[PDB]
Amino acid sequence: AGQIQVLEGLEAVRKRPGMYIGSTSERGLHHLVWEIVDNSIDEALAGYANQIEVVIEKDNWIKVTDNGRGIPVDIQEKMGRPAVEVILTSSVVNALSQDLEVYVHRNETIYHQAYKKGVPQFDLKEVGTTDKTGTVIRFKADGEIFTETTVYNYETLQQRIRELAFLNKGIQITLRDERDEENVREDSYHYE
Ligand SMILES: CCCC(=O)Nc1sccc1C(N)=O
Ligand SMILES: [Cl-]
Ligand SMILES: [Mg+2]
Repeated sequence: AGQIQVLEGLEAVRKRPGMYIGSTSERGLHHLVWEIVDNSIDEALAGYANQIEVVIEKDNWIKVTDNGRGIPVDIQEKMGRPAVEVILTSSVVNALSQDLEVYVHRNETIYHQAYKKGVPQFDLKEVGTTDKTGTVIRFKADGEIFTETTVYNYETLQQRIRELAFLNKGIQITLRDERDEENVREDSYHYE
């Protein structure tokens, strides 16, 4: 029933990414991180998260982790599908990613799903157990969309992360660049 409105949202985002993110250039690539990080910052504003970690991984995957509630997994009556899957299939970031993965820690369970260009590659599954709550999102910007550059710039991430931790007092926000195994760089911000 409601599966059809989700697929027009993806085509739209992907024909006119600019309308959603400003550009398909370097600046838009970095907007993808800001979208995901803002969700984690809302977990902390809600009172649940206090730590957010942003990692630039090998082959320019971005990994964002928070220790908030974990995205819900309960079945939605209208879609018939887990809440996380609904949430992530209307995500601009996901649409503009050749690959995206989620891990949710919730209900003493670790759940996993992956997507390409916004489309679920398999059903939500329980892959492990946990005594923490939170959410991990890893995504790789789509080279068929980001046809100029899919390489992140550390100082641009660093700059904004620091401003965000300064604005949002009490949240520990860490940035790490792991792309060169031989020289890993980390900056961790925590105000008050
Ligand atoms: C109780 C609702 C929690 C939720 O939707 N959280 C979301 S939606 C997308 C990201 C995240 C996150 N990082 O917690
Ligand atoms: Cl749940
Ligand atoms: Mg948003």
